[PDB]
Amino acid sequence: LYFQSMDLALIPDVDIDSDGVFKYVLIRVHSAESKEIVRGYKWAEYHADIYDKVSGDMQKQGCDCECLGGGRISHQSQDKKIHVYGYSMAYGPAQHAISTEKIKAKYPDYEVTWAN
Repeated sequence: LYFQSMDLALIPDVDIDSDGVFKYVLIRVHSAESKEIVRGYKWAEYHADIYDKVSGDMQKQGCDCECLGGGRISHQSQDKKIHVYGYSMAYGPAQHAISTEKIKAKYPDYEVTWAN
């Protein structure tokens, strides 16, 4: 038979928390046909905690993941500013320019900035 792969269109490009500073990762999801997604959550003690949660979820849907890097996101809803910066020891620094491309697409009325 043939196996129907997850439509990546239905995987949110961005899922981040609000009003505060938190770890994030940039993940490549394979159908597996691939795209980069931003995931960042206040509950995560480590970047690896985010990647483990996300890649587990993806694996449930038959997708495979690669972590491309991480850092931090500062989300200020009051000021409609999102800043993406920093690094991950486990995964290296993400190319925050990619992350911000995603973020800006979802929060187009925000000032979306990066460093590096």
